Amino acid sequence: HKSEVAHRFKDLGEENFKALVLIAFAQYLQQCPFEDHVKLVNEVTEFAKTCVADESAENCDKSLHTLFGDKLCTVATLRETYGEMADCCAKQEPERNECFLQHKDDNPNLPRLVRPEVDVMCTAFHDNEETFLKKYLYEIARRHPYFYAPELLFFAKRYKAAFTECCQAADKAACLLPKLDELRDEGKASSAKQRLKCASLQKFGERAFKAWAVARLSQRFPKAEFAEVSKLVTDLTKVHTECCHGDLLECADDRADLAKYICENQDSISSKLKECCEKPLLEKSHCIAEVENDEMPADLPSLAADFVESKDVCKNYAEAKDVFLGMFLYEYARRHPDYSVVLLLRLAKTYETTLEKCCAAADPHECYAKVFDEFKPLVEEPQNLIKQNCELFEQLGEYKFQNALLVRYTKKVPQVSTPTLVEVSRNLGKVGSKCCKHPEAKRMPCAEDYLSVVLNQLCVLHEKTPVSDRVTKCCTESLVNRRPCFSALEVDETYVPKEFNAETFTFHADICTLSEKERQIKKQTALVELVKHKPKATKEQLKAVMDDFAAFVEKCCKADDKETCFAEEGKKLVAASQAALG
Ligand SMILES: CCCCCCCCCCCCCCCCCC(=O)O
Ligand SMILES: CCCCCCCCCCCCCCCCCC(=O)O
Repeated sequence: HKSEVAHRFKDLGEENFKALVLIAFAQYLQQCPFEDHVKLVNEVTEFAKTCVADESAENCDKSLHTLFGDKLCTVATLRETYGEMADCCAKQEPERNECFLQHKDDNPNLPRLVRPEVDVMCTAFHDNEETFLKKYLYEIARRHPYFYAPELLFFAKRYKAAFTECCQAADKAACLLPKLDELRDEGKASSAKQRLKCASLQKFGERAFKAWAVARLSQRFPKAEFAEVSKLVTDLTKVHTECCHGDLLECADDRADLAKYICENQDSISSKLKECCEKPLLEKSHCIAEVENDEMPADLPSLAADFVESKDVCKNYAEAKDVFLGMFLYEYARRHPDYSVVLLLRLAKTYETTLEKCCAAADPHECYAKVFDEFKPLVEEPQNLIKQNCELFEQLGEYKFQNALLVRYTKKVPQVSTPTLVEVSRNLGKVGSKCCKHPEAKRMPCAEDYLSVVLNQLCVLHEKTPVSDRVTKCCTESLVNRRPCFSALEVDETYVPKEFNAETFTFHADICTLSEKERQIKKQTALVELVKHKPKATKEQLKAVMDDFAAFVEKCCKADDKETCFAEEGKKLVAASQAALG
């Protein structure tokens, strides 16, 4: 270990090394050419090979941070392409690195990546598969500077493993795309999740974050002892803090250590880690973070024993509140892998509130005795919402479900952009699709995972373009009662119907050719606009109107000559509805 580069190069391998060096140099230097970055990776790769041969060879001793920042500072243009950033090069050892991290422009101003055509992609991917994948890795990398390099490399393998399995099929497009979409979705969810966690950290402090991590890791490792859990919650919190900070090398080291640790005390944490701990250094932490819940001892007492019945609760509580409450989450969480973390945190905050009222009364034990009773309501609240919503999603398909939501929310916050109201109705509908397929045991957790990112995106958007104070209240409210805040939104009885506009409800024959996913966008955009014009409409007046419009295009799409029955039968419907809705 005389050489850091040689060790990582040897641990990682030439292939993964060249890839990670690329992703790393593309996250900083996100305005440089591909050919330019490729010249670096080759320089740095030949260098690391030198150190592998002779660990005492010039510079091989230097640390990765020094070697890395040293290479950056050699970029000829740097100053004219980046300016301010080039001033970092005047600083020393630790400041220099911190300087670069500061100028790491999150969300750059690069053109959307337009997905080529299945036939061109598949041809590019054969005529030179390496520079094809590397050229795209580079593309995605520069667009997501805070995306964890190793994980960004994990997707770039499923992408490669898709072009492999599809560009050889009869119907390549039928193969490729649906996976290229599952991936796009996945990578987008992953990125949103990471940004989400780094915000909760900053916005709500580590206390809140720790409370989250406890509940989460307790469900995951129900066999582990609270002391172990605490140990992990601590390491875990220090890892996130610095990965959030953006330092890849620092963050990478911290994650490797923690994985190495967890893998060591494997039998002390959980039985479902065998597989993950067999994998290489690169995919170990990632594997573990995704691991499945272990089975709970089954020989677990009652929470009421140590937390509601027994006396000295106030005694054990006052001694170290946070640790006592942390003991409650851990106890409750590992017994309920079927609950959502926020639901668990909601029970802990409630417990915390009672304890803070009873422990100060004449007869404490008599005050908090009925506590577990106050939990019932909080538990059934998300439970009922999930049942009623999945049952409905089963009657009407996804699309007709997405429509149901559309009407519901547009009526709550009519002030919202239609295109955005549609986007959210489609995303929420997917959540019902992905999640309702699960048994009642894994539903609430699923819902939380998905709704969380959606509700956040919703909020970051609203941040930029404020629309309703009510949405702001929920968005700025506590991260634990954020969703319930949205669930409590009410029909906007103050909204003033948007004046009619023929053009808005004017349909053409093109609606006949538009893809299913386009035919829907328009039927849906019209549905929103319709609810925005007559908000007091009923689920029956709307059902009727939607029905007329249904057969409307059927007897106009299948009709000899469209552009006519579309403008003829059209006025009829607009005029007919205008009245049947008055
Ligand atoms: C245009 C600027 C962005 C602002 C967007 C605001 C959109 C508001 C729509 C409200 C949809 C939130 C539903 C979340 C699920 C609530 C759960 C439930 O109904 O039980
Ligand atoms: C008072 C204003 C009257 C306006 C009359 C316009 C009538 C057209 C409304 C558009 C509604 C779109 C229906 C979308 C439902 C799609 C149903 C389906 O395809 O199964």
